Amino acid sequence: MPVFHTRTIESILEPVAQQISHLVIMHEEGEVDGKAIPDLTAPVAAVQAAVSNLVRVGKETVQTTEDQILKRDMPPAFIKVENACTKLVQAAQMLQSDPYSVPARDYLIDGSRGILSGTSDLLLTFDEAEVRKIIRVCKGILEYLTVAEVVETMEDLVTYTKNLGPGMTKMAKMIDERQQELTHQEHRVMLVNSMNTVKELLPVLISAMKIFVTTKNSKNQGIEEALKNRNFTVEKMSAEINEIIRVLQLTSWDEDAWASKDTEAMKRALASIDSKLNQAKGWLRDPSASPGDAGEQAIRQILDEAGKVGELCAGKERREILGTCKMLGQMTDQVADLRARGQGSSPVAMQKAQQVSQGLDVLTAKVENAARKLEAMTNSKQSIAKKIDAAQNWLADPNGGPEGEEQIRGALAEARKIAELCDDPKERDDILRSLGEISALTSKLADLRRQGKGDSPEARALAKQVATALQNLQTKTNRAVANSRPAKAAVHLEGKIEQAQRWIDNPTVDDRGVGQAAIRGLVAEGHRLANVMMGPYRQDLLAKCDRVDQLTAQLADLAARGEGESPQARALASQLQDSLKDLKARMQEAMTQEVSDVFSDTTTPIKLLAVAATAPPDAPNREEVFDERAANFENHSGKLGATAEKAAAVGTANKSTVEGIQASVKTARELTPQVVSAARILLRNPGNQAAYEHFETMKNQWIDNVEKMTGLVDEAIDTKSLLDASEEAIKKDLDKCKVAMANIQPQMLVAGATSIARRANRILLVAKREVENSEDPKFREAVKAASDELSKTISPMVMDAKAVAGNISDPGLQKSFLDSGYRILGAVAKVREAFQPQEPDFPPPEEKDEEFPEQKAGEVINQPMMMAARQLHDEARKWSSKGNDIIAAAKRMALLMAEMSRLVRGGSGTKRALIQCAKDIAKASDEVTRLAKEVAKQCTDKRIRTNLLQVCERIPTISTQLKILSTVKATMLGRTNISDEESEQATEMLVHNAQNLMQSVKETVREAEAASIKIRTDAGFTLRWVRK
Repeated sequence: MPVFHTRTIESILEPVAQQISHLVIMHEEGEVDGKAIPDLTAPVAAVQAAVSNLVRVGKETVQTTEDQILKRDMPPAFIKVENACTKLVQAAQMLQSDPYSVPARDYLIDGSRGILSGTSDLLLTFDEAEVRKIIRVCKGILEYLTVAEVVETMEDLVTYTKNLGPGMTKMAKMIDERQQELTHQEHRVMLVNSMNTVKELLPVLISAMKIFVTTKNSKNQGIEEALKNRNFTVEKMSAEINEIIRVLQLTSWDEDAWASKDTEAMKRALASIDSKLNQAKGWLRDPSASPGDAGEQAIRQILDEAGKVGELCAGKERREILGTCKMLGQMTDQVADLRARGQGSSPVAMQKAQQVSQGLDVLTAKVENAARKLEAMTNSKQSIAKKIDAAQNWLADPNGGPEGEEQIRGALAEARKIAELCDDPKERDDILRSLGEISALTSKLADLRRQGKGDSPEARALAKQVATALQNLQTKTNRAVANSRPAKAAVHLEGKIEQAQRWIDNPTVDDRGVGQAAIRGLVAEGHRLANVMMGPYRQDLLAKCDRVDQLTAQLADLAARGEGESPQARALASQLQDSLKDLKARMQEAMTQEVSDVFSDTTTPIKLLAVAATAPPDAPNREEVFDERAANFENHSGKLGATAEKAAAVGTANKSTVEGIQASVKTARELTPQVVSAARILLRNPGNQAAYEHFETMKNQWIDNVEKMTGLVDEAIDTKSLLDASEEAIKKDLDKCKVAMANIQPQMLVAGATSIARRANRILLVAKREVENSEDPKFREAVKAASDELSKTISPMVMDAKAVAGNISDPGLQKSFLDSGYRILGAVAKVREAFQPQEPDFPPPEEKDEEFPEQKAGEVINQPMMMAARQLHDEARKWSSKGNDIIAAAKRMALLMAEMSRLVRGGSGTKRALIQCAKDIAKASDEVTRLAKEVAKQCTDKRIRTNLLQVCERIPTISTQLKILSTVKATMLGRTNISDEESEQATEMLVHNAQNLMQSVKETVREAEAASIKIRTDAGFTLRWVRK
């Protein structure tokens, strides 16, 4: 199993794997061809100097090292390569004498693989050492955070403050440097996102603690939220640090990446069903409730959160939960319906309203039971993790104590819960099996630790045998958990529709449920959007949703039978594959509008909350009025979060923005009650300057993260669309204004002028951002001016809106208002213009690219890979390679991969034709990266160029491993005889890299043409983007 989680490792294995690559061409050039191997005293002498110094430096390290784990793990490593090279120096002797020596041309192949694996495994050792040091400093912070609560003093807090600060500073540094070194960007993300949070939390801890050694000392009505936050703030930070430690130990694709998000998302839905249960019941507990108020929604929210969880389950529970939701909701339809006749008191109108109310209880029970089963695995997985780590050290010292051996007992016991909790007897078995060997060897080495500790590597052959076996067990278990949760659909809009399509096409072929899952996700977002709208709108959306649900149900059932190519199995495919199209569009417009309103005003509620907290100890309705505000706040923060999540969902941006948005969203959810408490602290503890410094901190902290989210959501909307929606909204606001003056209600008037001013201000924000994001003189100036005009248009309307406050019926005042009004709307068209795409200007025989070869009649294909090539090719297949090198390289490697979807599985002559397929791809890999970097440079749009470059840095890394990997397979494909964990895993990794690669290429193609419209003054020319 090769490992290349870092830059150094790839840097050292790249060349090595290269030499061997050459020792193989010959070895196969003699094994199947004609004339055998030549003389290789120099080549095989090269492999020597390489691994030589390596092994050497390892030796100086092993000796001069305090680390027990390096002491034990390192040595076996050197040993590996020594034999691997002294088996090639030998193999070459017989090859120098009797070149045709067959028994010698096998000292090579099996000696060729040794050099690789041996070097990887040695290097791997240095790293784990490197990581341990970080991890140590990490646990420190964790532990020292424990201490936090045991602080009631002041000078005591001070000691803390200066003891933590540095260690924290040291951690951040170590971590920074570390990610700088990873080759898995994803891993680099989590590390930085985690370290960020932790940083920003620190101050919060401090502040709380002081606000603590203030009230708790006083003994009044404030500590109720003091020990709260202080304790909460800590439990969060120690969670991220744990996450960091977790991510650090990684050396390949995240296994259970979604493990956290899942158990945490199942927590929001529970808390959300919990916080709306009553409210939706109170509706069915009243035949006199309006078919659309809060109550009608609460039922709907509950059912949303319900399927959210349902979706995290598998088949049975998944379909049972979703099924329930369907009828429960469809039933509410019948209910609120009959209320639409006056027979809400019909015996049925209350006998279905209870039928549903009681169903809500069954459903809540079902989801809770599911949440539990999923968190049980989560805990177990975590338990196992800590235990194997505690027994890591007990294995390092030949002088352990039954305790450490009691950590290995616990590990297997926990691994036993994961087995029970399992539902595929095959996986559970493979687990329980291992426990028997591990349990043994751990006992067989325990004895020897009293019967002559065997401090001399004689026990090592066990203490290592075990540490390794434990490692294998933690992998089996991880899959069990992984394989327990269904495959997820793409996060972003585009990715879903794509996946949706695929299945639509081949409803027969295994996507692993992904296609129908993507459809479910979309419809779910459709319902989410709709359950927020009104009249026919909410019902019209819901119509097309139910419409797609019905179509997919049908198509899936046909295909299920056998009919995977029938007439309706197309007529349906068509009615559906066109149904999403209308939906995608319907939802995007839909979300743009929602964003206009929810995000209009974001600081008001927090203001009243801020105001309230300070209010005079004698203020009337004190303690009742505030509460009315804390509510009104938490409620709004929720709606913001909800909305931004829809923008993430159905908007336009990649995992780039989506993650950042979902990021701020979670946050908001955390600091919402925090703030809402620090606001209550100061209420029952006025004056107390520690109360202002704290609550101010929190609020402003929340007020930041918001604008961070406000900005991002706006970047999910297409600027042109945003401006448009903004212009209409301003127009209709001017209408509510006219109706106010017509009915004489200065409050109705003002509220519209107010909203208008907000609206126009937002426009200025979008503009400023749009301008900073550009390097193009024309644009920045055009937009700059228009936006300058707009501002002057703002205040005059506001004061004129104020004048007509009094004389709402007085003309000359409403004229001076409406006049300044249309003056805004005027300037807004002026800024809309500056965004207008540019008006086109004024300045063959054929093109014959090669088709896609797939027809191989049940030939030895590797499905997963063939897919990737196919998908990639399909994308490039849309354009012409004519005047487009990126397209060419794409199209080429597409086919250059299908040629690999053949060699991957053993064969005849492969081993060479493979080492070539990779090299060929990697050379193409190098052309895209190079051209994409250029298009990036000619781009005046900082965002795109920043995205373009983002997909580039990945290609190189990817193609490299693709080489190193292929070089390995070639080593163990020459013997198409038996199968083992080695050949199997390496083949597995190969596909994964070939997957990431075909993806990063579609991406580079997309962003490449995206940046195509933002290039100007025509320097080095462009790529000719034209569809065929």
